[PDB]
Amino acid sequence: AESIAQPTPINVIFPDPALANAVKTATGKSNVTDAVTQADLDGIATLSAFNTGVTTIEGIQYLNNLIGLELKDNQITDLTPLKNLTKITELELSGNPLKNVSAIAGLQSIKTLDLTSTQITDVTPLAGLSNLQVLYLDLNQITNISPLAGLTNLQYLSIGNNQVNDLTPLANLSKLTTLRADDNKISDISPLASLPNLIEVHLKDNQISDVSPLANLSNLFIVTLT
Repeated sequence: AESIAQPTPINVIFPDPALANAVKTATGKSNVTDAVTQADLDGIATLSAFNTGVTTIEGIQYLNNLIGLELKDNQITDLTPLKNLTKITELELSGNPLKNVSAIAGLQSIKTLDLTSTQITDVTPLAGLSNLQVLYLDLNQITNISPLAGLTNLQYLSIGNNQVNDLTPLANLSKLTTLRADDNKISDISPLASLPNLIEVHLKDNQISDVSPLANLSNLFIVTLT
């Protein structure tokens, strides 16, 4: 567990004013210049700073018991302060210019991960996130899904607006109920025949000729194509 040395002002620990403002609210303090103890930081379960101009998450390392982090539509480039967090289950980083997600590979506790529009090309760091249930990878430039093959707890996978051409890595994800994959380079959907719990399959703007692998899936509410 990580710990501040003494009582420190919130805007020293969290140099980003937007994130400072969110910790001020989460700790019940009056001003970002007010002091917090490590106990105040250890009582933050969830932190939300959606669309507030956050550019750095320095200070987050002290939030030992953080469970949910909602940081959609900010301008965060460095995820290093998250590295050693051990209880985060919900991480929402949609819209941030991440470029890669190497820094999250150790976050084994993550159940829900949103990496929509993060300018990523590669999901190799996700292979160790064995507890992942909900994954959004939409609006990136991802080609290879091989690193997801061991993510056997996945129920919801969204990979729309990428450059994916092979669904073979999805063959063992037997808990999947939703696959959203509009606007990719998919032509063979044979892998989906071994996914019996599929309810919703979105496959618009792909290059699919043969829908036989869907014929035996008995829980299917909708498949979409163009």
